[PDB]
Amino acid sequence: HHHHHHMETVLRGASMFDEEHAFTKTLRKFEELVDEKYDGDVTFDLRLNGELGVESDYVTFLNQGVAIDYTILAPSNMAKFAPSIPLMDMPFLFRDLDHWNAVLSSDVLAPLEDELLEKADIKIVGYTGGGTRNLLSKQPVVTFDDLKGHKMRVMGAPIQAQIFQALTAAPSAIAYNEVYNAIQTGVIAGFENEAASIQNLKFYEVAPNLTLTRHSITVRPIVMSGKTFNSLPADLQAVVLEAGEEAGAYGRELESREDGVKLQEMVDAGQLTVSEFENRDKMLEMVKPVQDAYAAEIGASDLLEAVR
Ligand SMILES: O=C(O)[C@H]1O[C@H](O)[C@@H](O)[C@@H](O)[C@H]1O
Repeated sequence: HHHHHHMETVLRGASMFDEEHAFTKTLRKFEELVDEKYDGDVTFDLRLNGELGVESDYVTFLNQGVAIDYTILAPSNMAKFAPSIPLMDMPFLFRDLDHWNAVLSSDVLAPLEDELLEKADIKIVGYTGGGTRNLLSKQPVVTFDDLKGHKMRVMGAPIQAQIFQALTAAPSAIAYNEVYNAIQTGVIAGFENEAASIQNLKFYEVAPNLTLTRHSITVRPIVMSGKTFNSLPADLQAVVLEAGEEAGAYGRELESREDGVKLQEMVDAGQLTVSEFENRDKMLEMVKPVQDAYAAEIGASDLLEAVR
């Protein structure tokens, strides 16, 4: 029972997925690297398979500085606590993987890290991600006529609903752990997600039709509560940042390399039908005003212009 006050230091982690998903692998890598680097003793207890909830639960736990110490979070699942952070990977921000890489390789997102720590008391310790989010639906959704009034789940950050509303869909902010049933019972027609999570959680079972809208390339901060991070001894803080950086690099090389491979696995297995979206590039035009407006609202117009 008895731990070190800031025998061992115990850091609790959470993942929504099993051991086969890139996020869980990234968190394992993080734990491995802290152990390698820290001339000291630390114990990690990673709770998998969504045993501790989903990201909307995790972010409140980290803000409170209890329950869990570290995890990975989507920017658009953190909007309640830091309204600017969804800019980090909002839909249609990145042109392609090269663009996305040029961002994560810089320190250009620093202002958003700073806001998250100041407003939400959550410390970014590295970046994973690299999945490409596409529409996944019960029936094919392949034209703007199909998309008009298309009922779909979005994450809760305002920008997600605003983007898909601009594309003429009917977005709904439904909990991630309720999506499968909401589709299966016809409440919504689909959602949007990247290959690795679709495969790992078997969302193809209810939504077999994937449309290549390629509307987000994920940026997924590895996060520790500010309360825990700031409590750690100074040498361990520095190790956590180095470990986090390297683990993020590992995770995003991994997920980005596997994304197309996993789409093909699901096609080959007869689990997904993959379709292009007709006149997809018209989406870029339609989405600009919403993007510009959001950046202006949060006072990040200069930061957005840079990224583009
Ligand atoms: O849509 C979600 O809430 C989740 O989708 C995937 O599992 C991940 O990208 C996760 O971070 C979150 O975005």
